[PDB]
Amino acid sequence: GFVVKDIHFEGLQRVAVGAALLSMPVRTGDTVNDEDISNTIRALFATGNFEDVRVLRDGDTLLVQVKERPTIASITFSGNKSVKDDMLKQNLEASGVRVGESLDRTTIADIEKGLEDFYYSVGKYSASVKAVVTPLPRNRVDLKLVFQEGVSAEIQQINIVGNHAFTTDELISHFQLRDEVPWWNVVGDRKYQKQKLAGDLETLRSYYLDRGYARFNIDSTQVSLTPDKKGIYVTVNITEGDQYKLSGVEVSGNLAGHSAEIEQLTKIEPGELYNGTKVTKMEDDIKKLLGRYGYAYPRVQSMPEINDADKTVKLRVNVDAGNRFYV
Repeated sequence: GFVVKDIHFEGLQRVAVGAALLSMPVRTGDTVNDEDISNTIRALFATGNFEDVRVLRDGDTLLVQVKERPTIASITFSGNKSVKDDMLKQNLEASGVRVGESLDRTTIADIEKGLEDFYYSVGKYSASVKAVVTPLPRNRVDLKLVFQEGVSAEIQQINIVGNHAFTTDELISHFQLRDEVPWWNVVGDRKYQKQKLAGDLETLRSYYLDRGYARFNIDSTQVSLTPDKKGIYVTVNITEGDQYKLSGVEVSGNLAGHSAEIEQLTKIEPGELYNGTKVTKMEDDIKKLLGRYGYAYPRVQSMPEINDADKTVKLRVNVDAGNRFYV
C-alpha cells in the first residue's frame, strides 16, 4: 500500500497535527498492510482525545478523519433540591469531570450512577440522575445533570432475634426512635437516627445486664433495606446469657489510702444477682469519694470474672486514683 503524503481530515480541532501524526505507527513511506491500518485506528483511538477515528486509503494517501472528543463548557445542576451545587461540582470533579476537559459520550451512564451512587452516599437511597448534553458552538458541549431527587428512607421496623427470657417487646418498650425525626435538629444524614439507634441498643443491653445476665452479647445488628428501597429493617441478634449471682467484689489498685472507705462502699448480701448498673453506680460512688479528696481524674474499670461452673460472677474492680493536683 506504499504510503505518501497522508492528510488528516479536519477532525483536528484541539489536537496538534503534530502530536496526532507522531502517534501513527505508519510513518509515511512505510508499506501499509491492511492489518496495519487497523493498528493505527487502535493507536489513534488509544490517545483517547476523540470519539471517532477513521483511516481510509486513496491514491497512496491515508486520510485520517477524526471526531475530536468534545470540550466541557458548562456543568449545569438542575433539581438538586438538597445538595449544594458545589458538593456536586466537587464530586463530578473527583469522578474526573472538570468544567474544562474532554467528554467521551461512552461514560454517560457511569456519570449518572456515580451521582446516583453519591445520593446513596447521603440518604436519598433510591434516586435518579438524568444526564443530558447540548452541542455547543466551538466543539464545546453543555452538561445539564437533572436530579429527580429521592424520598429519604426510614427505619420502619425493629425486630429482635435470640430473646426468650423477655418478651420480644418488653425489651423494645422504651426505645426512643421512630420511623421519623422531630424538629429538624441536626440529623444531616440520619445522625440522630444513629445516635438514637445506639442509645436504644444500649438500653437493650442495660436491661439484660441489670438483671443478672453477664455474657449478654449483641452478636450483630443486621440492617437490611426494603426491596422497594422503601424503609430500613433493623434487626438485633441477641445471645442472652444465663443469670449469675454476685460472689464478692474485690477492689484492687491504688486506692489512695481509702480502701477503708472505698471497699466498704462495696458490699453485697451474697444472695444478690449480678447487675450492670448497680456496678456502674458503684464505680461512680468511688470516683466521687476519691474525687472529693482531690482526685479530679481517678480511673475506675470493673471486669466480671464469670464463673460458669457455679453460675456466679466475681467482680474484679480496679481503681487508680488520679494526680492529687495541689495549689
